[PDB]
Amino acid sequence: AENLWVTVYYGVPVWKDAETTLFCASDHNVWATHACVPTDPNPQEIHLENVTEEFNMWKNNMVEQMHTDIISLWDQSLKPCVKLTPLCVTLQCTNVTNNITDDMRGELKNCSFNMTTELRDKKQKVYSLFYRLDVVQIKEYRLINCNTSACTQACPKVSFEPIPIHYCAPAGFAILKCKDKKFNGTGPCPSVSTVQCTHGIKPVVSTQLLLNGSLAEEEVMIRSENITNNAKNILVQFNTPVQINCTRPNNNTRKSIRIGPGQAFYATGDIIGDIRQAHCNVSKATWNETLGKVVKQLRKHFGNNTIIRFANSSGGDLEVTTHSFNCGGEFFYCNTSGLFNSTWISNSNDSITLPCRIKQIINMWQRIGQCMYAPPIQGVIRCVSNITGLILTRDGGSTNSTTETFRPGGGDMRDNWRSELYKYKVVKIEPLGVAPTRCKR
Amino acid sequence: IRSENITNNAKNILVQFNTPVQINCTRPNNNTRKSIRIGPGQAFYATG
Amino acid sequence: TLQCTNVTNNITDDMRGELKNCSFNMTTELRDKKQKVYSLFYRLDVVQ
Ligand SMILES: *[C@@H]1O[C@H](CO)[C@@H](O[C@@H]2O[C@H](CO)[C@@H](O[C@@H]3O[C@H](CO)[C@@H](O)[C@H](O[C@H]4O[C@H](CO)[C@@H](O)[C@H](O)[C@@H]4O[C@H]4O[C@H](CO)[C@@H](O)[C@H](O)[C@@H]4O)[C@@H]3O)[C@H](O)[C@H]2NC(C)=O)[C@H](O)[C@H]1NC(C)=O
Ligand SMILES: *[C@@H]1O[C@H](CO)[C@@H](O[C@@H]2O[C@H](CO)[C@@H](O)[C@H](O)[C@H]2NC(C)=O)[C@H](O)[C@H]1NC(C)=O
Ligand SMILES: *[C@@H]1O[C@H](CO)[C@@H](O[C@@H]2O[C@H](CO)[C@@H](O)[C@H](O)[C@H]2NC(C)=O)[C@H](O)[C@H]1NC(C)=O
Ligand SMILES: *[C@@H]1O[C@H](CO)[C@@H](O[C@@H]2O[C@H](CO)[C@@H](O)[C@H](O)[C@H]2NC(C)=O)[C@H](O)[C@H]1NC(C)=O
Ligand SMILES: *[C@@H]1O[C@H](CO)[C@@H](O[C@@H]2O[C@H](CO)[C@@H](O)[C@H](O)[C@H]2NC(C)=O)[C@H](O)[C@H]1NC(C)=O
Ligand SMILES: *[C@@H]1O[C@H](CO)[C@@H](O[C@@H]2O[C@H](CO)[C@@H](O)[C@H](O)[C@H]2NC(C)=O)[C@H](O)[C@H]1NC(C)=O
Ligand SMILES: *[C@@H]1O[C@H](CO)[C@@H](O[C@@H]2O[C@H](CO)[C@@H](O)[C@H](O)[C@H]2NC(C)=O)[C@H](O)[C@H]1NC(C)=O
Ligand SMILES: *[C@@H]1O[C@H](CO)[C@@H](O[C@@H]2O[C@H](CO)[C@@H](O)[C@H](O)[C@H]2NC(C)=O)[C@H](O)[C@H]1NC(C)=O
Ligand SMILES: *[C@@H]1O[C@H](CO)[C@@H](O[C@@H]2O[C@H](CO)[C@@H](O)[C@H](O)[C@H]2NC(C)=O)[C@H](O)[C@H]1NC(C)=O
Ligand SMILES: *[C@@H]1O[C@H](CO)[C@@H](O[C@@H]2O[C@H](CO)[C@@H](O)[C@H](O)[C@H]2NC(C)=O)[C@H](O)[C@H]1NC(C)=O
Ligand SMILES: *[C@@H]1O[C@H](CO)[C@@H](O)[C@H](O)[C@H]1NC(C)=O
Ligand SMILES: *[C@@H]1O[C@H](CO)[C@@H](O)[C@H](O)[C@H]1NC(C)=O
Ligand SMILES: *[C@@H]1O[C@H](CO)[C@@H](O)[C@H](O)[C@H]1NC(C)=O
Ligand SMILES: *[C@@H]1O[C@H](CO)[C@@H](O)[C@H](O)[C@H]1NC(C)=O
Ligand SMILES: *[C@@H]1O[C@H](CO)[C@@H](O)[C@H](O)[C@H]1NC(C)=O
Ligand SMILES: *[C@@H]1O[C@H](CO)[C@@H](O)[C@H](O)[C@H]1NC(C)=O
Ligand SMILES: *[C@@H]1O[C@H](CO)[C@@H](O)[C@H](O)[C@H]1NC(C)=O
Ligand SMILES: *[C@@H]1O[C@H](CO)[C@@H](O)[C@H](O)[C@H]1NC(C)=O
Ligand SMILES: *[C@@H]1O[C@H](CO)[C@@H](O)[C@H](O)[C@H]1NC(C)=O
Ligand SMILES: *[C@@H]1O[C@H](CO)[C@@H](O)[C@H](O)[C@H]1NC(C)=O
Repeated sequence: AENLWVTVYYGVPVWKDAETTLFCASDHNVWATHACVPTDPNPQEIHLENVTEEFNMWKNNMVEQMHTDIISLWDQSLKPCVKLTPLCVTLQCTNVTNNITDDMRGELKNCSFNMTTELRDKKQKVYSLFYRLDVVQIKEYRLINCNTSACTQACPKVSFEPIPIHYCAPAGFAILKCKDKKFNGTGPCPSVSTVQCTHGIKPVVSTQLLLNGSLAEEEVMIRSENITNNAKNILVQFNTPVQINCTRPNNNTRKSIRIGPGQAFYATGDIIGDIRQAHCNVSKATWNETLGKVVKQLRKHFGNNTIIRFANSSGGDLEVTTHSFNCGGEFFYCNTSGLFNSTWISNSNDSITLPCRIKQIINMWQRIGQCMYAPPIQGVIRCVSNITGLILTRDGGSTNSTTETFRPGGGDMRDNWRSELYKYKVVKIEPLGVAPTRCKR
Repeated sequence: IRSENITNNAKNILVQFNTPVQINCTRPNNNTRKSIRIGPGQAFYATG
Repeated sequence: TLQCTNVTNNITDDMRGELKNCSFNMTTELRDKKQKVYSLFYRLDVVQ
């Protein structure tokens, strides 16, 4: 005695987890914003009441899409640049000993070599100042990348500065944002909203320290796909940024050598004045209190009476064993030994100085056979950044001892994107629905 | 037997079998491949 | 330019001059260096 019939409803607010291709939006640069949709002056956020959604930062396809887009943009920006195939020549290198400190012992090589000119039948004897990490002995030396692939000198006019990027979904798709503070990136989120696209995310390439990122608005956040598994990288998000001041104080000189028709190689001529190591400075008290916050947050996961130890990176490439980043076109690799060096037991104005080594030959992503040569930057360089998080790895894990050791980690830039896209997911709207109603056609 | 125009000798005749004929093709030389670095990240594979 | 000789070691009567042992100069990873190498080419692949 029901006499119910099918009734079709179009425009129903129902969605399903889906993977699609988000497009860029933003307000010469490597991150090509000239192909991005203009961002709306007043973006609209729809706050969904009574909606609880399942989120998982460690299986988000947005991270993979961002990784692919960033790699593609990096490749695109380098295509219309000079290829330094002639640079693979025998180098007559001597030690740069004019006005050097004891920490720059043999770190710079004054290398003279023959080079091609615009005329095919003429050669020019030139010289350049290379870094010890960029050359390898065969007094005779050759560039490190010569036995793997030819390097592409980045065009100098293109800037490496991160620019915020918004990832907006196509029609029929929505971006659900988890507004729940204290959210650890996985599980039900009861405070949900719909956004045309996220906040402006800057693609900051850094290892062992998340830089110029977002800050937790409540407290330090510890996130891990499986915290009990030591193989999983722990993402730490700060609530108070730690100011870091990184400088190369050498007054570098950039000379230009015509290596062919319309092709210029930018060499380091001579350093004006004293030569001393590039470095970074981090406030000691701020770092200590941030580490205390991280320790008391980790105690929730690893017990209240455990010993929390911070030590050096285990080993590997220079990219991962050191805080690797870019500061105004020059690629720094900083020995973060004064930061993660302490033990914590449950119970003024100086700063930690991290020495840094500069590199010109760069393999940014974990790829072999695709290298980039950074042209030298004219003059001293200084840059100030916010440390907003960490990429830690837990050492050991056996139950014999009651101490937990965390070491800096990185290498894979997907984690860097994951720390910004943790509170976002993509869904596809299913407007069609069928329901029972007493109405009959 | 198939042909666009069988009477025209210029047209190729396509013959399709019903019983395949097994053919065994071999190069019995124990060739040695060596690699010569001809440039940065470029290898030429020669017969040693 | 290839300096080619006849491959005559342990060859049959049906392989008379079918393989050429050719030595030549070649580029290396370093632009200012050359390497003397050799390879076994086929008679159909080289011309005097
Ligand atoms: C985190 O964010 C902070 C703040 O945004 C970042 O710190 C800023 O970093 C930028 C870039 O390093 C820096 O801007 C530079 O300031 C210099 C001093 O004023 C300028 O000289 C420099 O301009 C040159 O470079 C630009 C490209 O980078 C060119 O567009 C410009 O024309 C200049 O280029 C000329 O001069 C150079 C040098 O002589 C020469 O080689 C060229 O051929 C050309 O002749 C930049 O504008 C900010 O000053 C920094 N701000 C602060 C507060 O520190 C920090 O880097 C971010 N962290 C990370 C990891 O990204
Ligand atoms: C690197 O080497 C070059 C050449 O070996 C040096 O250039 C010479 O500088 C002196 C001055 O001290 C001049 O008298 C010479 O004529 C220069 N030679 C050439 C070919 O330019 C250069 O000074 C060295 N730089 C460093 C930092 O050691
Ligand atoms: C640039 O090329 C010249 C010429 O090839 C080099 O000078 C030669 O050096 C070799 C030793 O390696 C000598 O046997 C030759 O007699 C030299 N010839 C001349 C004309 O000088 C020179 O050494 C090269 N420079 C660099 C930096 O590699
Ligand atoms: C480093 O962190 C400080 C503090 O979080 C940032 O200063 C804030 O900048 C925003 C601009 O978007 C302002 O709205 C806030 O009022 C500022 N707060 C304070 C306390 O100054 C600073 O911009 C950050 N710098 C970088 C490079 O990320
Ligand atoms: C990092 O800190 C060091 C000190 O630990 C700074 O070195 C001082 O720099 C000032 C320049 O303003 C000089 O006047 C002092 O003589 C230096 N002292 C020492 C002991 O080196 C360094 O300048 C700081 N660098 C940055 C980028 O902040
Ligand atoms: C972390 O600290 C340890 C020691 O405190 C460093 O080990 C040193 O490594 C250098 C280079 O291999 C050696 O010359 C020293 O003798 C080592 N010291 C000791 C006490 O063994 C380790 O290199 C540091 N980690 C990083 C990434 O720099
Ligand atoms: C990072 O810094 C630490 C601290 O200076 C380095 O460890 C030092 O290594 C030297 C070897 O040149 C030893 O003489 C010191 O005794 C070590 N000090 C300590 C406290 O262990 C470490 O080698 C640096 N990392 C790299 C890769 O050089
Ligand atoms: C093709 O046929 C010839 C003979 O018709 C084969 O030559 C024989 O190969 C076997 C190897 O199993 C030897 O034991 C004989 O001594 C060979 N006899 C002669 C006269 O050559 C040849 O192996 C066959 N090849 C293939 C690929 O089937
Ligand atoms: C092709 O020619 C090369 C060189 O002309 C031969 O290599 C030589 O082999 C002999 C052994 O019989 C060695 O003593 C020489 O030192 C080798 N020379 C070089 C430059 O490698 C090679 O054996 C020849 N191969 C054939 C099939 O004829
Ligand atoms: C590789 O190059 C060298 C040098 O160009 C060649 O040796 C020369 O051969 C010519 C004859 O063609 C002589 O006139 C020269 O005197 C030789 N010079 C030297 C330094 O040996 C050699 O023949 C080349 N090899 C091949 C296989 O072509
Ligand atoms: C250059 O200096 C380094 C370290 O001081 C030393 O190992 C090397 O032998 C020196 N090379 C010279 C003097 O050619
Ligand atoms: C290039 O040379 C370095 C040191 O000379 C070596 O470690 C590396 O394995 C070499 N790479 C290749 C592809 O030969
Ligand atoms: C923190 O992550 C764990 C991982 O399983 C999850 O069970 C828990 O619900 C998360 N925290 C909150 C407050 O949801
Ligand atoms: C986490 O990793 C441990 C091994 O270290 C494993 O026993 C456990 O089942 C994992 N947990 C999940 C939820 O996968
Ligand atoms: C670097 O050297 C140039 C040329 O002598 C000079 O004009 C400039 O002021 C110097 N800069 C610094 C920071 O010493
Ligand atoms: C970094 O530089 C700023 C000035 O730009 C200064 O106020 C701050 O104290 C410095 N911090 C450190 C740790 O050197
Ligand atoms: C690490 O801390 C210890 C104090 O236990 C100190 O002796 C050592 O010099 C520190 N090392 C660095 C690189 O700061
Ligand atoms: C086939 O070829 C013959 C010879 O050229 C010609 O006479 C005949 O018309 C052709 N048949 C057809 C269907 O075109
Ligand atoms: C070819 O030569 C290699 C090296 O001498 C040997 O290991 C292999 O067994 C040989 N193969 C044949 C089919 O003779
Ligand atoms: C190599 O052999 C072929 C055929 O046997 C012959 O025509 C040619 O003249 C020979 N070349 C030599 C011996 O240089």
